[PDB]
Amino acid sequence: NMDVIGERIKRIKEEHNSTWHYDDENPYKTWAYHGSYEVKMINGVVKLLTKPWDVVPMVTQMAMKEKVDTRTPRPLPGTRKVMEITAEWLWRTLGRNKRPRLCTREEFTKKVRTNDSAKAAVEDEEFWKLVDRERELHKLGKCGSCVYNMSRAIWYMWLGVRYLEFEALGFLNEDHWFSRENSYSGVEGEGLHKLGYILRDISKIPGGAMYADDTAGWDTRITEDDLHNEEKIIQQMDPEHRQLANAIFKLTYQNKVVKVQTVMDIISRKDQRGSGQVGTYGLNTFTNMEAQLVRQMEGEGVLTKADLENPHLLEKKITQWLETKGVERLKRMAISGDDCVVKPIDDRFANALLALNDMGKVRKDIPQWQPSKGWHDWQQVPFCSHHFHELIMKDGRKLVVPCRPQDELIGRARISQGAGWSLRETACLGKAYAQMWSLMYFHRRDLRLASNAICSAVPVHWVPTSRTTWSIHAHHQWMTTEDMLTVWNRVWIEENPWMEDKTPVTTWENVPYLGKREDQWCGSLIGLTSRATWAQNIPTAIQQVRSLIGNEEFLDYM
Ligand SMILES: COc1ccc(CC(=O)O)cc1-c1cccs1
Ligand SMILES: [Zn+2]
Ligand SMILES: [Zn+2]
Repeated sequence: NMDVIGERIKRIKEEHNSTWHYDDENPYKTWAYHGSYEVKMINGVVKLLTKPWDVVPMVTQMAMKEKVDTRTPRPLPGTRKVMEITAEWLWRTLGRNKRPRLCTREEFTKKVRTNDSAKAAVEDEEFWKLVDRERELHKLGKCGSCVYNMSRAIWYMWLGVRYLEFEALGFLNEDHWFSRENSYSGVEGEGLHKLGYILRDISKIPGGAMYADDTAGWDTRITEDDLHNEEKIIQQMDPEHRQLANAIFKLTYQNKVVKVQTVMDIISRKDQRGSGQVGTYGLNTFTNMEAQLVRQMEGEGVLTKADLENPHLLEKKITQWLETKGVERLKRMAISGDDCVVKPIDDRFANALLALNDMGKVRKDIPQWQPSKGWHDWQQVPFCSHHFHELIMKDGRKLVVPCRPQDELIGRARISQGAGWSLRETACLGKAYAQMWSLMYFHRRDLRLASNAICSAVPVHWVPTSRTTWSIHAHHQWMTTEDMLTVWNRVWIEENPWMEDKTPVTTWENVPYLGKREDQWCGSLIGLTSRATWAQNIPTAIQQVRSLIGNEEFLDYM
């Protein structure tokens, strides 16, 4: 407990003797509580061009820690042994070609410069002076200011913890440890437009149905034994790397210290996965790959109830399975953090639930012991909030495209993140959404129409700025004034490894749509008269946005 978190606790209070106090009205039942202190937007351009959706309930809803405060029961001793054998094998596999290394002040600085007031911090030497100071503590096995959150220079300590963590564990991302070529199951770096193609290739593998069980609150199901297993990566590091990462793991993951927001409460605990942390996506991916391997082993009858209970379980048959089949079983999977698709060798997997529940990874909204439902059509599998469609172009070439319910797309575009922003900033975010729809959702009739209308309305030379999304699967090819059909050709033809025939597409009329039925099943208002009204009267509202923006130069895109 206190030897490891105390310095961090003693600090923040001593700073906040202004308003520091205990409370017996704190609602913390499984996190340790230490104390507290007092401390205390619609996009008009897109809205006007999406009138029929003013109505729509999901659109109205988007414009407008009960599950975190639990304990996860400790996995059985056989489970713990299997997790351990499998983690060591996975890490050795992931490191077969790459070596871990430290990341640098320069790498991190160049990252900040191309992604929120931190830029001001990374051009101050005194920021790096505090990093150096905290790093020296870390090397001694201590920690002075690395705390998690759920113009006061408070912000330097926080950004400094993130650099320190990036320095010690960023190589998992920076060097693509979970790319599909290195990890087999991973998809990091692929981007949304490739995930569908990956699922289709998984469908070609012989075996059972395709399963996509999502976990109830994955980050809260990360156990002390999972953290122990994630940490075995340090055995592959150079001694000076090993020191700093051991520091991150022991003192920032296996022992966190948090603030929640009128009062701010500061709180600690020894398991679960922290909110922000740079290592969160890679370590979730790693542990999901492990858990699904273990579930496949159970599926194949390699692991039984008695094995999970057994404190003296023999390694040899786990090792053998892993050594002779592990890589093949990884190739049946697409795993991105807590998102997984698994195509097991048969459907016994659907009822292989002993090890999955015992490791804590309890599926959401299903009784613990009901068999999983798998899909026999890869186009029905959900993954990373999407499903994916095979489309036949007029020239007979096939695209695989991402799709999700249309009101979610329109409802996100209709929201401006932040107040005070000027019409030009609001027009430019709309263009970013409009052009993202051009690149990824061009196959949705209404979104290609709305996209054209928004781009008809904002100056053709204005550059879209600020992100449409934080997803790790987004490459933001739409943040540009390059012609969108040229980007479209680059993304879907030129750089498309699943597109053999490189013949460019010269017109949007040869960019296909979903079939009409499927378009309507996935939310289209096509066929509704109010949609046909909107479509007829769209040049009017375009003109109205032009006349408020001013006498800039516009292009028509209808
Ligand atoms: C997996 O890709 C996503 C998942 C979720 C979301 C919604 C959101 O996070 O804002 C967007 C995306 C992407 C849109 C465009 C390229 S990725
Ligand atoms: Zn620290
Ligand atoms: Zn769809």
